Amino acid sequence: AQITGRPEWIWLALGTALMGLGTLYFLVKGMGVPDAKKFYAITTLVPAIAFTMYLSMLLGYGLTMVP
Repeated sequence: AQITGRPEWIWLALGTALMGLGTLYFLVKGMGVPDAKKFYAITTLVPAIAFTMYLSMLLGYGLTMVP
């Protein structure tokens, strides 16, 4: 879809925002108010990694990050 059928950049931005808030929320849960500490950390950094990847992606193209 070189004709840009949809703003995947915006969709990515939204997805990154969601993932970000998700990571923060997960960290809050981890803070306090199943297998290993490492596993739990990764599980709590699931949204953190997702956000990082999405941020790197949007940055790669330079659409939302570089309007």
